Amino acid sequence: EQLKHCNVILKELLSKKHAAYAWPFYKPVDASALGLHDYHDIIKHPMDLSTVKRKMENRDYRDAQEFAADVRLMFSNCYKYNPPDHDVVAMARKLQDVFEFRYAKMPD
Repeated sequence: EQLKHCNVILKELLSKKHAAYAWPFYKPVDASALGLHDYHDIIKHPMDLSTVKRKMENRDYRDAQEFAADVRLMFSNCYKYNPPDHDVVAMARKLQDVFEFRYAKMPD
């Protein structure tokens, strides 16, 4: 089971080592509530960790490829939105490296 393996990676992100970057990307972006019209115009497809959790819980992602694709989109959205130069962007890059390393071992 590949799904099982993916669950292990999620636990680590929420565990502690990678929690620093987990809580920031955990919450979504309520453009409607907050007020970010430009966020919906440029991005149009806001994705957050909170939403990803719901998918795994409902088994929306019956595959690893689907999960990886969702993560890549979230990382690319932040980069497009905000240029590299803040702590936020740097936080994503740090996670990207870790994901890559784990993706190598993913394949069964």
